Amino acid sequence: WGYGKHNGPEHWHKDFPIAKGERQSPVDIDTHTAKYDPSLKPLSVSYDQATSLRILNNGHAFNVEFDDSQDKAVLKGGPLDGTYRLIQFHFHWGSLDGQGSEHTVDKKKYAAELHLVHWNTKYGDFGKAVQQPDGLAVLGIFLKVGSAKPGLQKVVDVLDSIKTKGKSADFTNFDPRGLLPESLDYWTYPGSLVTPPLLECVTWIVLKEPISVSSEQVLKFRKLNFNGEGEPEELMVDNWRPAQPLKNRQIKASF
Ligand SMILES: [Zn+2]
Repeated sequence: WGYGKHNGPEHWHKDFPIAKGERQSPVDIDTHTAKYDPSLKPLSVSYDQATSLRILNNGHAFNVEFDDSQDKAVLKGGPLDGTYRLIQFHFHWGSLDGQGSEHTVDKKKYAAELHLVHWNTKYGDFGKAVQQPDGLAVLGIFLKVGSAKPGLQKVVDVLDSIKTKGKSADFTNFDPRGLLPESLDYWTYPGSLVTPPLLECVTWIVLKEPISVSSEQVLKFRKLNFNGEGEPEELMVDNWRPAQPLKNRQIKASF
């Protein structure tokens, strides 16, 4: 599987039948249709104690991994029940500024989208969590081209080091708080992972307010390779999936 012409998203259903399931992601967020839910509690993001370990290129993106052996970086409140632990964060981007995000707002596409992946600690390990309907909680944040995001530069500068698939580099003392927008207003719905196994275990939390990055920042993203070292170079661009049918599901708003 990949994002090419012959292994792209339109082909995933052959290996992952769940691809045409009932609670597939990403989706278009219709802001006129979204339901203002007053019973929705404020998000609780506790990342002061976050411990970043490394960064790796897994051939479909780059993942910043965290120490999830303890309740160090957690997400709670909002639509969630219990505590979710941050395990990694990554992005989906485009070849142009006009595309890249997974989720769309009123059909509008952003330059990229940041996914903060958390797993429900009642299940003991990520592996068990991915087997539950309430297994994961993913924080999605839109990225728009404008002014530079200072907080994101440490990640941009390390990309040289993990240009190809399978490369990883030590990445300690990275503070994820630098990537958050000012407001934590959000939309939420029941969905799935946006890449294979495309397991329908995620509670989606998409922030309303996008963060801005400079053209130079997002450009460095586009210099990445899908391919392994000493293979024909394939730039890592457009690692996003077409929006899926909401199919009855309802998108709730905290605002
Ligand atoms: Zn993602």
